[PDB]
Amino acid sequence: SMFLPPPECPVFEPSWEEFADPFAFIHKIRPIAEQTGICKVRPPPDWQPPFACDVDKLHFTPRIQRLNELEAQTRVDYTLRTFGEMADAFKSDYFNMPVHMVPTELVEKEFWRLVSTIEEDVTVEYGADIASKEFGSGFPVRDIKLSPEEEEYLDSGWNLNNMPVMEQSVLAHITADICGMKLPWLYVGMCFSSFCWHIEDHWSYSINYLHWGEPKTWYGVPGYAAEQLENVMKKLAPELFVSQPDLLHQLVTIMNPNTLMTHEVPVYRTNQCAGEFVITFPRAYHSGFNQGFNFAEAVNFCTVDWLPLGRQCVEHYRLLHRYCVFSHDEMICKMASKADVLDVVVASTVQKDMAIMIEDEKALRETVRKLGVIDSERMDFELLPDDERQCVKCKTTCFMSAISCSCKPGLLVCLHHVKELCSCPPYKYKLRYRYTLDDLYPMMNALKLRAE
Ligand SMILES: O=C(O)CC[C@H](O)C(=O)O
Ligand SMILES: [Cl-]
Ligand SMILES: [Mn+2]
Ligand SMILES: [Zn+2]
Ligand SMILES: [Zn+2]
Repeated sequence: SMFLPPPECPVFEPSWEEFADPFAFIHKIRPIAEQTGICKVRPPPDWQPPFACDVDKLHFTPRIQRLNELEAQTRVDYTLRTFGEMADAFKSDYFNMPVHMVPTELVEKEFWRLVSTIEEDVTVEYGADIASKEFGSGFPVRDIKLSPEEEEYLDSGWNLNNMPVMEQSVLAHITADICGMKLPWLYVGMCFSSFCWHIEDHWSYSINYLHWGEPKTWYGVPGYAAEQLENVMKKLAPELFVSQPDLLHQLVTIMNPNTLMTHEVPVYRTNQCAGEFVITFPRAYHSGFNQGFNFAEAVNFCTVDWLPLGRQCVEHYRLLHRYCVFSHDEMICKMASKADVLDVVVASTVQKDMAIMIEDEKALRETVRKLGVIDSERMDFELLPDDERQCVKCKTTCFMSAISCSCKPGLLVCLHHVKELCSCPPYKYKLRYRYTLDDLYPMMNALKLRAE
């Protein structure tokens, strides 16, 4: 009746030994956790990264949030103290109770009541920003003079600053600017502040640590059910599914998990408490809301497990005409070009993706030659700003190749949209390519040698 909580997602309590290597652990829980999309990880009892910051010197500008189910929201001044004061007073007055007296079950039930009730117009506020000098990681980082406890945690795989640039990770090697994606984000929550249903850019993993404060309630959907969810959502809120002019205009919304569950989309929940991690798996839809004043930190990452999905995702983006954050092929080639220093399991996995890339590229080039594109010239795509190498048609970031015509200087189409560049006959076109097929096979061989 009214709200029936989804079943609980998996909770893991790894031993210190399991905990020692986050990517090993994540790979271990994956068979379980990918069936639920999200999972919760409680570190060993004594893993306690020290949090320390001055609540008066940390400033941020909060996002205002209206709480209306199915209403469109776009995906992307207080001190921490003054936000906290506002946040505690709001929750306190909302329930006419002390903050720790309010049951999580009640806040949840009430959240889903208020977002579906037209007459209620509750607005809340929240902080979401990347780690910067004005607002840094809640984890220890090298710079100033650090206490021995902070140095214990400096190099932790679970220190979310390290997670991106570890070597079982794939996003580390990217030389392109993807700041929004490899740098941790800080989230300052208050009661009912929420994050709308979404999946990560390029279907990456995400990992979220709640440093302190009241819990964060999560809903997650396994990756296999992503399209199922999107279909449900498209029916109830087609506005969200219109073409978006860029990445800064992605539309997202609050939606009751019971709605999803009614439509046979599997949904799981959890209350993430302070000191606990939540991990989201590739293409796993998730949303939730904060129970009260709190402070979280999250970052995207990509394992070798993810590489084929990363390629599928970019294909999926092309079909949708969605902008890419980075070129997946450029990342693959960058890694190939560093085959000798790559981890060996990484090298082996990159090699397999590269082989598909090359075979696809071979077929695409044969096709455009048969269309009468004859002229060609090598081109260092990675030197162009992203906005100068997006396919006119499908907006994909070009790297392996593109078609240009002197008729339209600067414009490019990918080899899927040769027909979409201009009205000139194909013999006026140039195939611009990063590598000849003959360049590519030795790059792949280097990987094979490294993998042995
Ligand atoms: O905590 C928020 O406000 C959003 C969390 C984000 O979706 C994540 O992947 O950690
Ligand atoms: Cl409402
Ligand atoms: Mn997320
Ligand atoms: Zn295209
Ligand atoms: Zn032309």
